[PDB]
Amino acid sequence: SLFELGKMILQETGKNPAKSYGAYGCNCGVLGRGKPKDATDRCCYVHKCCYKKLTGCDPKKDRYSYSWKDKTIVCGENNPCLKELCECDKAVAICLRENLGTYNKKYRYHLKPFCKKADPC
Amino acid sequence: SLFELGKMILQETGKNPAKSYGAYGCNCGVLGRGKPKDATDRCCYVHKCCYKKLTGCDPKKDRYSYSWKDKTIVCGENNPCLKELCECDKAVAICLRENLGTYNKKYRYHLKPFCKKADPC
Ligand SMILES: *CC(=O)c1ccc(Br)cc1
Ligand SMILES: *CC(=O)c1ccc(Br)cc1
Repeated sequence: SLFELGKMILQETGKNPAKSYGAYGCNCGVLGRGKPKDATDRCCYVHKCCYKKLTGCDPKKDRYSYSWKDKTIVCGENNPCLKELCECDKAVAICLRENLGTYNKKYRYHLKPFCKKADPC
Repeated sequence: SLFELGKMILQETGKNPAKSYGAYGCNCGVLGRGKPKDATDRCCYVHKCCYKKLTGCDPKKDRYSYSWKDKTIVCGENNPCLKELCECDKAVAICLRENLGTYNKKYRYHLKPFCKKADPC
């Protein structure tokens, strides 16, 4: 669920999720996958692809449990889809953090036209 | 679609739609709707309800035609759902613009903290 996704991003990056990622490049935010602008955008690209692997669970709103253990994201079990949904979220949060160095604000506000077809996930 | 929408919003309000509305209050932005925090938020509220009454087309992805004439959003003919969609969008753009004076960043990059809940659209 968006609420834990955002929270994980906050915990990992220390950044306001909605704002830094809400509309970022072609993949971070509303809509679907697009050709990534940079490493950050990629994270979200991979994240949406991860979201496809899911069936059963609803990523946008399905709640799941996870804890912040030693500044690490750890979700407890929730069941198949929910758990791997968390892992999707955890992955993107870490990925956004790992890529803060190339984070580029010009990609922060949003425009999609430039977002060419995305390769198969 | 959201392009038509963000764009109408930019034309009417002059503000970056994602930045100013992408996450605002309980209704401006991502997924669900809640207890309108101010006129602005309420605008997105009505808008979502407007989206929900819609049938036959997809408000997020469905493209439609409209033009900016005499600084007014004129919904192109398209089809009834697309047209309705366009009117939903035009209506929210205008409303956001109409409530720019009461717009408070406080609610921007809002995490959906203590947003009451959905009140039947
Ligand atoms: C899947 C992903 O990275 C993402 C980022 C921002 C928003 Br809003 C939704 C999804
Ligand atoms: C309905 C509405 O105003 C709105 C604004 C931004 C986003 Br993202 C979605 C919906």
